[PDB]
Amino acid sequence: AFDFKPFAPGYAEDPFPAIERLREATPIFYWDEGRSWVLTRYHDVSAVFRDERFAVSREEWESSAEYSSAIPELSDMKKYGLFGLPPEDHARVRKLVNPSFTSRAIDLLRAEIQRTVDQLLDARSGQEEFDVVRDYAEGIPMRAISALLKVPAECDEKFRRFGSATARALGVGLVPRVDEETKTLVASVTEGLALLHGVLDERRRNPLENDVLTMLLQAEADGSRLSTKELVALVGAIIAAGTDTTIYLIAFAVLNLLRSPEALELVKAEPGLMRNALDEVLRFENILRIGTVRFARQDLEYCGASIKKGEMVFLLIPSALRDGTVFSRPDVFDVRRDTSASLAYGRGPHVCPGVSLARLEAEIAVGTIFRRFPEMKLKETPVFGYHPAFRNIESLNVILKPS
Ligand code: HEM
Ligand SMILES: C/C1=C/C[C@@H](/C(C)=C/c2csc(C)n2)OC(=O)C[C@H](O)C(C)(C)C(=O)[C@H](C)[C@@H](O)[C@@H](C)CCC1
Repeated sequence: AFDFKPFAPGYAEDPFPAIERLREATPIFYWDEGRSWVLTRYHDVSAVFRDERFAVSREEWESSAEYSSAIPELSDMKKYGLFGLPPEDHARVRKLVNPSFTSRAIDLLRAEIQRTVDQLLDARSGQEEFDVVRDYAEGIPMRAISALLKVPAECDEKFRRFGSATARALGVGLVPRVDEETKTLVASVTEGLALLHGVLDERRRNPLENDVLTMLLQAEADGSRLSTKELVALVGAIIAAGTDTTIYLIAFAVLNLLRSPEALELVKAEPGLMRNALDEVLRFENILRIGTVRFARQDLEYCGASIKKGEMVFLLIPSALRDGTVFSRPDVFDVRRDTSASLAYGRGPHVCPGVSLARLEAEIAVGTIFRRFPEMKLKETPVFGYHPAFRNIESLNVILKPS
């Protein structure tokens, strides 16, 4: 049950020695600063995802009151968003939007994503320094979500800001060390919600064929299928959930291929392996700092612990995914392995709706960059930060065509 310090300097860069220590010594421990139990092993993590004794709604938490008062601008999003809705409401909302996120539906986005990837590399690949985060990955995910929502590129920076702020603001009162000023967070959240109201009112005015937002609006207008608050919360969550995560995937992919020349040469030789490799990036080195949370609906015993009702539980994803009893050679980056058991996109009713979008964006972004600059080399050690949810890479400086 030893030493868990996920905000220590060095942890985001390389958390694996620390959490192997934890995982090898115990399946469960109490994280005093996080005020919650932490589960360290694959099977325990996997099960809790599907186990209905554990809720997602933060309203089940013993500290619900404190959490709901924090960032009142986000109260609606917390009550009516995908995490807060009761299971039958959650199923309903998911049944509605899931069709818009399949591989086939998101395939339409392919040309716009490639165009964005093309102009980012055109506009900045000429200087000495190329920052894979600042100059590349950062400009991609919002373009994608905005194409899916049919929002003009001029609004991209406002929504990205909103997405990233919202993801952090939702941590305030929930997770220990949100690394930003409230007033700044709150302003980006406010402005973003305003922008969103305008996007939605325009779409109701000018509804479109084969369009996610119009479909959601048309469901809201007809007999009870989606409330206005559910709808707004849903679009807001999609923007916030899909912004930073994908930035980190793309960056961690490039990093991990630069670090493993063998893996890269394999993906060069069989471009069809790119999809598996991107899944193995998340498996071998998951972008999450700690993981995700659940809340005990009732007192119960679990892996030798007496968990009380309302107590929070963290699933230590990056640990579970190095669990040697499920993955062979868990500590090797192997782009040929079977990655089916990866929990990186969740399991159960709350399984990530954006998985096909994240994979498409990253295949295009990571594929393109290595095809057009095959001899790319890391110019320096990646700089990591203190995002409360993510092992966030702030910069990843490389040399595209090295002398
Ligand atoms: C590689 C990037 C991504 C990762 C690793 C990821 C991971 C996850 C995970 C693990 C969950 C479940 C969390 C839990 O059960 O507590 C989830 C839920 C979610 N993800 Fe993703 N996601 C990613 C990208 C995206 C994108 C691009 C979108 C765009 C819409 C998205 C939208 C969502 C939403 C809305 C939920 C809530 C689902 C629900 O509660 O029903 N994600 N994601
Ligand atoms: C990868 C990941 C992204 C989901 C995204 C988010 C805010 C989703 C969502 C749906 S409805 C709603 C209000 N939000 O959530 C995030 O990007 C970060 C979370 O907002 C905060 C609350 C900061 C966290 O640390 C949590 C515990 C985070 O690590 C878990 C939830 C991450 C796995 C899911």
